[PDB]
Amino acid sequence: KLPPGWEKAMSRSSGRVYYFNHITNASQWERPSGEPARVRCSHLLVKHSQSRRPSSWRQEKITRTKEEALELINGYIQKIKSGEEDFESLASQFSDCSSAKARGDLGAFSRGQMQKPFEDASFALRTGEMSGPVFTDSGIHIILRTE
Ligand SMILES: Nc1cccc2ncccc12
Ligand SMILES: Nc1cccc2ncccc12
Repeated sequence: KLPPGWEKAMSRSSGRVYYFNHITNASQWERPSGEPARVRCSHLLVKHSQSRRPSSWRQEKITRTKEEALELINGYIQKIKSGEEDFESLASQFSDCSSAKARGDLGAFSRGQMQKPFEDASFALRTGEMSGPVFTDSGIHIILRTE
């Protein structure tokens, strides 16, 4: 019935059904539509004080809490979904990964190369789809599958 990792849920505020993916943390109103050797993704990383390396090109010492980083991620997702901002623009300005300089593009990769929650979300995304918040040892990611 539902593509890999999708479940039905019910909105607390409106009562209408929606769909949630427990691998990508994506959520949407419409019923989801429905593996390759390699996928290509971009990402926006927000680091926090418990990141493996709590430092980035934006900040020599990253001090924000994980909960604060999640709030920032959620705000970026809202602006991307409304069209107020583009993913690529937010990645270049605010991603704590050096890949910010390439609008978040990481290039193409296979299974076994990236951290596992990132890998699993990337491969479960369909081409053009965006994840919700994905947690790794690096921080919290928004992932966009481009190929
Ligand atoms: N909602 C949350 C997000 C991220 C970290 C947290 N830590 C403690 C309690 C709640 C949290
Ligand atoms: N750290 C990085 C990882 C993957 C791709 C990148 N592209 C440009 C700059 C930094 C990158």
